[PDB]
Amino acid sequence: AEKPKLHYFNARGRMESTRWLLAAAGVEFEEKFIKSAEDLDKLRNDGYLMFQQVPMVEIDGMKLVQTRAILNYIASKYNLYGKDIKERALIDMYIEGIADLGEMILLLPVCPPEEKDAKLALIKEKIKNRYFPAFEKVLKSHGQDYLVGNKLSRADIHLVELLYYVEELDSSLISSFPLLKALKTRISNLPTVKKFLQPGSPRKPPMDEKSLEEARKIFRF
Repeated sequence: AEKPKLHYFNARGRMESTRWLLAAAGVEFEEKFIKSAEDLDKLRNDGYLMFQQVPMVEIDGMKLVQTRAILNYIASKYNLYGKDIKERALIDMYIEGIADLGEMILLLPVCPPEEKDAKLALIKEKIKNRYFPAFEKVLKSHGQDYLVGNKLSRADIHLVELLYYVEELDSSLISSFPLLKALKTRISNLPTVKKFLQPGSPRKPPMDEKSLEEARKIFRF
């Protein structure tokens, strides 16, 4: 069948959570990297970006845009979205909290230099007092290896991905959350995830200053 094709910059950005989910699901995919404003213009002018933005993923005959639409489809297609409407409600609640926190961290590099320190301190405060306690509480409530249904779901993948980003920010933030640490280890040892974390996979590195200032001028943000 058609192999999914991921259109995005050669960077983490708003495509990385899709790379994680597909890799975790054991699904082969291809990437088509946007290297210039001309590359992006061609996708727009040819009509393949509904809202003139990437990410865009070609899958099952669709040219899907909007990260949440892409992830929702992939999760359902590969049975990572729970078994019933109520499990999806828990999954959605969990992963939307993850996306809120992930959004903050995703946009810190583009923070005005004078608002940087305050923004970072707020992110760390919410991690220690709001989000990490919330997910530790879920894991402690049922004591099982997975967030929902005693079965791997997108929620485990999205959360562990975020845990790696929180580690990059500050290794100490997770220190008082032993169940989150255990989740990170177990999920990282799943064969598909273990391979994705090893070198040479589609997993992308953190944005460096040299690469940011480059695409910053090339793509007008």
